[PDB]
Amino acid sequence: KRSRKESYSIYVYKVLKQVHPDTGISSKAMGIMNSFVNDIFERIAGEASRLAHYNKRSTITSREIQTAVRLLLPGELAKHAVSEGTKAVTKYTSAK
DNA sequence: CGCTGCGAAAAAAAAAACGCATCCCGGTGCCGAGGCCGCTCAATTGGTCGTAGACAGCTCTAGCACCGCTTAAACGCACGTACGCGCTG
Repeated sequence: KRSRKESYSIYVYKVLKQVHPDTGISSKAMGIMNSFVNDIFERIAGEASRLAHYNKRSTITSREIQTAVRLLLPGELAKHAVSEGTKAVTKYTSAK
């Protein structure tokens, strides 16, 4: 048929339907959301990595992703992202 | 005479007429979203190994107080000049 290009578009849909259940999203914009995710992936991973290296750690922990997010994101956005991030970690650990 | 009243006359200014552009209404029609079909490869399980990082301390650096001598800046005020600021043609 054709090779398989991955995305984030299905995970954007799910989050869109959670947030505005009566709303669609044009291809062109779904692109722009994809780009966005990808951009803010590379940025948090990047700074995460730099943090690890700078401190001689070979392991990127949640602790790095957290500090990455505190450096990249502005005050309010950071707080929440730190909160939604910590929440997710706790609820994953406790599930096993 | 002065006052005044009026009658312009002069703008103001208003109003209103015109005509133009921006909105919105309601029925077309087209295409891409959104939703199914299979299906395939990437995530999960579970479980083995070995080493990154947590800790418990051991060292000696280097960063924080205190302390007067000695200046070179700071504060500051007064006087005056060059510049910033605004109006017009």
